[PDB]
Amino acid sequence: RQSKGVLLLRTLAMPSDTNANGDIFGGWIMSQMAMGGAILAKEIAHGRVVTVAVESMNFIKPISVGDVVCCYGQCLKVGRSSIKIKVEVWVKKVASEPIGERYCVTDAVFTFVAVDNNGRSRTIPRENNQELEKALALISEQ
Amino acid sequence: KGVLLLRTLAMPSDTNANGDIFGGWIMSQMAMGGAILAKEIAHGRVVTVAVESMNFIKPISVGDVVCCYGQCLKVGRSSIKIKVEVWVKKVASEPIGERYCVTDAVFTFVAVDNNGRSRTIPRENNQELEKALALISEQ
Amino acid sequence: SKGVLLLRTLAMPSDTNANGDIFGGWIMSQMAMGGAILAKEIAHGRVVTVAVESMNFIKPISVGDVVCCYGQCLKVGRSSIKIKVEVWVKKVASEPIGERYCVTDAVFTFVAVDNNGRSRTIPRENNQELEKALALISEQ
Amino acid sequence: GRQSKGVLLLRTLAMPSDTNANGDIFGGWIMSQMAMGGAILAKEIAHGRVVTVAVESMNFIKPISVGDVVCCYGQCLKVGRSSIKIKVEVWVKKVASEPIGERYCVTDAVFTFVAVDNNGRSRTIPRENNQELEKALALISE
Amino acid sequence: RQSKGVLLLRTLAMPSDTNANGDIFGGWIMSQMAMGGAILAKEIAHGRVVTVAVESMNFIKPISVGDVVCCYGQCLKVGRSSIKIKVEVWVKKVASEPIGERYCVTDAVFTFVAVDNNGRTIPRNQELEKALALISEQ
Amino acid sequence: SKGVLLLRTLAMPSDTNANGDIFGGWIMSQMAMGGAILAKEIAHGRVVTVAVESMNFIKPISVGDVVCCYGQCLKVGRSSIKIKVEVWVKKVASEPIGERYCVTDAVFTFVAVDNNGRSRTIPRENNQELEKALALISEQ
Repeated sequence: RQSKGVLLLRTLAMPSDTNANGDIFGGWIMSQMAMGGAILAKEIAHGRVVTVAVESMNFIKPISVGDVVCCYGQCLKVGRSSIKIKVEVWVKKVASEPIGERYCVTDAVFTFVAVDNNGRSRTIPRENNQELEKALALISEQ
Repeated sequence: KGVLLLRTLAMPSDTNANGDIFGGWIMSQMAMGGAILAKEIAHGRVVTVAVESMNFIKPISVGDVVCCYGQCLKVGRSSIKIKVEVWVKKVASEPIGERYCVTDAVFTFVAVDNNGRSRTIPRENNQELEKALALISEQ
Repeated sequence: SKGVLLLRTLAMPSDTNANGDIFGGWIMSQMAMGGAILAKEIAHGRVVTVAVESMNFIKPISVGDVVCCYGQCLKVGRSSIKIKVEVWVKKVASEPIGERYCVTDAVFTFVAVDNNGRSRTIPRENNQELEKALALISEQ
Repeated sequence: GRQSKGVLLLRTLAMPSDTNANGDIFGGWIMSQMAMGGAILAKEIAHGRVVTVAVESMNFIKPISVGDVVCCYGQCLKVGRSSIKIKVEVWVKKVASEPIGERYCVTDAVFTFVAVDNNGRSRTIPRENNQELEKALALISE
Repeated sequence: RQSKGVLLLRTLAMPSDTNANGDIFGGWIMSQMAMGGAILAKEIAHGRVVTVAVESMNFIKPISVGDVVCCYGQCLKVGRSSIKIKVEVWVKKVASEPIGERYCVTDAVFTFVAVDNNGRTIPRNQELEKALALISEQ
Repeated sequence: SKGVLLLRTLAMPSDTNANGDIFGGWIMSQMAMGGAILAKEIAHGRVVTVAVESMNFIKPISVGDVVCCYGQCLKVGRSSIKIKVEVWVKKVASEPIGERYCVTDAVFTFVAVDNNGRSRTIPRENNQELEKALALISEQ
């Protein structure tokens, strides 16, 4: 298994973000997915967005302190104002064993809505929008 | 809306660029509160395995009181499904006393042992489970 | 667990001290935040936190404990409110399970204020929050 | 003015992340600084671990603003066999905010610590060649 | 100017990481650089590392809340235990004007040392081969 | 010798790295904050960090260490301020008790700026913080 999507975010899992068991807190993972997913939505929307839904999330494997943590995004659908993005969280072992090992720890499907200054719905610009163009192209492949 | 899981104040450190509370913080509160109820029903450790139907309805503002409420929807051998609702109360901003649901979701937890292997939720001596099943029976 | 529930959360690793227990500062912060919510409720708006008295650190909090702050109002003045805050722990995923006890307490004083930070009178009319407060006072 | 009394315990800058809804620094942050500073002097006097057991008094006098320099000063008031009572004052200095140069006391508190062993049980503060204790008692004497 | 090195880290600049000027705190920027550079160092070292030196750091342009922040790294020299990495910090504007704008905001040169889990030499390891190749190129 | 005390705090577990020591990013953060305070005092206002040279990590910091930053201004320009920052620890609750040593140092450059982030001239008039710093530089 390999990642699908573009790289949204990349970071190191730190001790401050652990839970009682010593693994990384699920809340931190959700936040990383949220932040990452939103970057890609803002890119496509050419501006501000809000998250309106997360229809699914699956916590597959735990994350450990010291793991490199990447979030990949695949835009599934673009509406007049909405953007639906699948996010996968992947880890790479760089200083724990087995080194170089990579695997998918978490997934989710987020929905964002393009908004104005007042948080109110706005139409995603369709003209001269390369970021949208790229997404629509990958969607049209299935 | 079920039982009170968590309660706290919305703080400036947890804001987003728009200046509302960051959605990541909200999801983290829902997870923590839901897990507390799951652990109560399970009579010990749980892991979070899934979320479905998370809806962000309204923004949270700095200074809002934030409560998370939980209603257990199903209990399996090891799995617990809990609807978590996030509610805000205006105590020191207008309009004073106003309360409303801002976010909801359904979390699934699995009862686990010390090795992180699933364990059976005890049917014996478990009034937490008895309460959750009676509430489910009322729906 | 005496008085009304102000706050409830889980104790986390990031809030530990060098001994591995929960840092005293975090517990003080939870108390002040919970105490202030009830003061704001009672005051029907803004307050300021002006004093603390008789804070007692009884037992340590452990990572993974459920942490609850309870509030017992002791006095309501024109603008001042004194609240006893008790911090309680519940063991839900550590032994012994279902065990609860009081780990910290303190008395906070708040003052109801207007938008320009001047003191204001806590309304006695249509104030169910105060009514419930004065019932708490009914223990000395 | 009034001038600070005691020895410098802590010095830091008040930061945006530690603000309340009014935009001032949160009271819990100030309490935390006072406890940490107080505890350092207690440990210095006690020659090792202590635990905090009481705060008999705390007064929030004035607010702290983002970008204030914040200092905690400590005065040991009393030393028992294992206990140490310490008055903490919090002072601010304006360096990049108006009016520049102004200093004043914003917060005080009186803390009680107890010297403990590795197991968290009471221990006797060593008196023989304890130069930090000697220094504290000499100040208490006058 | 275009980015040099491989992508180390990518994040969003958040309000909690602001300074008293209202820009993003230099402390946070340095922390990103250290984290990102160490990742590449550990990749080449095939394990744990410590930071021993930062010989240079230059803060070129401020970072703003809501900016996308990327750290890129280029290994300059690999020794027996030592790894030297130039880090560049770049920002991309995605929901502030000018939208689409990218530019370099910070750079630094970090030195790392390969250590075991107490307190070693680098295996000769296709990370090292990619790094040494680029070095031989420049 | 050390210079003046910029900052003093306790190393906390929230600031640890994956090795269990204090994270180097936190140390760099303390140094930048403490050095900026001195720079701000001399500059009679706001500053920004523009450069670091010769940063050396000497020993690790441990949870529960007392951490102090000390500063010595080396040079003042029209708007720039060069400050050597040393980070020291003191053991107060871990062995060996009372031990103190330098764990990090660096040379920081700050630039005096206005409210729009543009460099400004450090005033020579009525500035005794500058006078103080140039006094020590005079000594070499």
